[PDB]
Amino acid sequence: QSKLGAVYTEGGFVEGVNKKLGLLGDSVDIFKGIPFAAPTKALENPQPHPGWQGTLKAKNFKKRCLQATITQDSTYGDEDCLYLNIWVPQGRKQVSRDLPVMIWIYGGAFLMGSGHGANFLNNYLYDGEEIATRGNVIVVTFNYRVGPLGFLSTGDANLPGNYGLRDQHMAIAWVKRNIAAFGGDPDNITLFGESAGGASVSLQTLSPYNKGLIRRAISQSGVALSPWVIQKNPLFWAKKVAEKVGCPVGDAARMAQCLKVTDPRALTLAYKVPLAGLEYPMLHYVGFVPVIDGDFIPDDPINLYANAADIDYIAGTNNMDGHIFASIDMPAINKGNKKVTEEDFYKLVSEFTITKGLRGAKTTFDVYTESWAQDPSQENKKKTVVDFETDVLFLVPTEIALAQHRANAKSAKTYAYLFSHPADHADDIQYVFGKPFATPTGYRPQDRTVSKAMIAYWTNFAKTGDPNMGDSAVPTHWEPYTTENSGYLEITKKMGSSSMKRSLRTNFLRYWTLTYLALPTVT
Ligand code: NA
Ligand SMILES: [Zn+2]
Ligand SMILES: [Zn+2]
Ligand SMILES: [Zn+2]
Ligand SMILES: [Zn+2]
Ligand SMILES: [Zn+2]
Ligand SMILES: [Zn+2]
Ligand SMILES: [Zn+2]
Ligand SMILES: [Zn+2]
Ligand SMILES: [Zn+2]
Ligand SMILES: [Zn+2]
Repeated sequence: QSKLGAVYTEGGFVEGVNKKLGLLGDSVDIFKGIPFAAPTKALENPQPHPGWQGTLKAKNFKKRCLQATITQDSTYGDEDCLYLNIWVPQGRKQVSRDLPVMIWIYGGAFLMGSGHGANFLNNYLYDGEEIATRGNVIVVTFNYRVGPLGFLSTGDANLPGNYGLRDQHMAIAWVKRNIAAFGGDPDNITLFGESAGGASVSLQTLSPYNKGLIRRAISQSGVALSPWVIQKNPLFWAKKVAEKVGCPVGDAARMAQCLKVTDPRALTLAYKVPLAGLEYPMLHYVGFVPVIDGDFIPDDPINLYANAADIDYIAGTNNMDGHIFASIDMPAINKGNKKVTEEDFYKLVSEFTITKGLRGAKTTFDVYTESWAQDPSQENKKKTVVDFETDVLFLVPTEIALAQHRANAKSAKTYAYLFSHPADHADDIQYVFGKPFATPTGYRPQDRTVSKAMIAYWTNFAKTGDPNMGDSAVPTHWEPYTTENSGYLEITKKMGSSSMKRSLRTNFLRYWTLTYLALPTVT
């Protein structure tokens, strides 16, 4: 009476696990490995999964979709990978009903990842138990196709691309049809995701495929407008893979058919992204990502925001989201005894600004190095490189998306955040998922303070669209974003009234959105 038992879904009965929590009757029902789509076929759209007889034991995580290992010398996963997982919190009196539902989309540059995430201190990163039980929401995680198998495209009808985005959509659609049986409110689905998953969340809100499916969304460190999201020249990347696996490149239709019948592991390992000794910035080697296909993504994402007019929206970034990419593009910021120079930074800036030529490289270099005269230290110079990467890859796109969402809003509310701390300890996913509570030996009291606050805001927002209103108290009133106030919440280990701030790096935003765009394009 106080737990689910066998659950009736469209595909048949599903049985998970009940885990007692605390001493007084609370618990959580855990389902792992529920199929939401058929075994995949290489470079084909996802299809319904056939029903089953009897009761499916949803007891263990299922295989991720085929992807390269981090060494890039081998693969793991499987073509049969479109599975999802569900945590349902339970009180001590009766079974939960009408709960908000949060669907997580993982990141990993569209190239890697799974619904459970990295395992550390005997705990998977995306284990939904802490969010579910602390915020009284249902949490869903799931796998989607990544790499060439997720995103290879010719930019035309021969190989339209976006397979991995369709997989995400199929999991959302399944949740809408089925989650009420688990005690969820299907009218109240919130998507949330980080990095590539934040851009995915964004793209899902913009696609007409999701009309009437999504109530709210949270983009963490990535939006559809980030420069690494849309591949402008997919046929170049598809030809590269075709040459490497022995397919002819002259006819796009014959090339597409040959790629579809190539060993999926050879497609996956065809291109290795190099991380050392690179001619262009790390961005340039981001290949197998979403495309504008005229279908799932009907137009450039910037023109699609009418589709999210009634989707409440949080978007924010991490203080040093650009750090990883800065480290690759300028290794000197790692070694304490190696100098970043004006010449190194000019070069990096010029690569990012080539469509605006010499004039665009200089205006950008000059604005970012203005502070170097009075503060020429390496601490300031290296922080400038990180800020530059954070700005162009994450912060500026996120601010443009916030503005477009606010400008197209009907009933939708808009919220902005900046996360600042002190995987790296600086990353916000582990606090969103409550790892400082799930594995407390790895974390300090301040970490559990940060995590407690983020879960309160995230799950209040899921319940009501208002991060200040719900089952949890919050430390700072989070003011909805408008163009007038341009307010963002600064999330740190000590929050109070002054944590609600405004005009985040506004001179740099204005530089990129007005000054830099007002420059002539060069060829
Ligand atoms: Na757990
Ligand atoms: Zn199956
Ligand atoms: Zn696994
Ligand atoms: Zn297989
Ligand atoms: Zn009801
Ligand atoms: Zn659909
Ligand atoms: Zn490039
Ligand atoms: Zn160049
Ligand atoms: Zn992150
Ligand atoms: Zn900490
Ligand atoms: Zn207010």
